[PDB]
Amino acid sequence: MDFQNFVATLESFKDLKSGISGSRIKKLTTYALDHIDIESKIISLIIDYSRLCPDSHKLGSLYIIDSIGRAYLDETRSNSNKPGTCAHAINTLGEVIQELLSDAIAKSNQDHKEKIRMLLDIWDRSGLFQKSYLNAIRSKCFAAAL
Repeated sequence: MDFQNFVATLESFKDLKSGISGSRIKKLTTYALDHIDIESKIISLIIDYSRLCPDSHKLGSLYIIDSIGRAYLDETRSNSNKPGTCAHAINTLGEVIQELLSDAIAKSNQDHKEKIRMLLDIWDRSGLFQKSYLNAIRSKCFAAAL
C-alpha cells in the first residue's frame, strides 16, 4: 500500500453512505504509523478531508483524526518536533482542531453531535489536544448557538 492507495482510500469515504468504516479507518491508521516520515502530507489530507467532506460525513472525518491522532500520541509516549515526527503531526492537528470541531458540530445532526461530544470526552481523558481548551466547544449550548 502506497501513498496513492492512501489518497484513493481516503477519497472512497465519500462512497460510504455513513462516511464511516472501522476497517477502512484501520487501513489509513496502519499506513499512517508505517509512514511517519511523510506525516506532513497524511495530516494535511485528513485535515482537508474534514474541511471538505459532506455534512453527514464530518463525524467520520473526526474518527479518522481520532484514530491516527491517538495512534501517533501512543508512539510519542512509547519513549524533536520537525516535519516527519508524531509530535509535529499532533501539533498540526491541534492547531486546526477547534476549526474542524466547530464546523463538524454545526453541520451534524443531534445524533452525530452527541457522538462528537463523546469523542471530545475520550480526547480529554487521553491527553489528545490537551493544550487546547475544548470544554466550551463540548457544550450542547455551543451546538445550538451555531
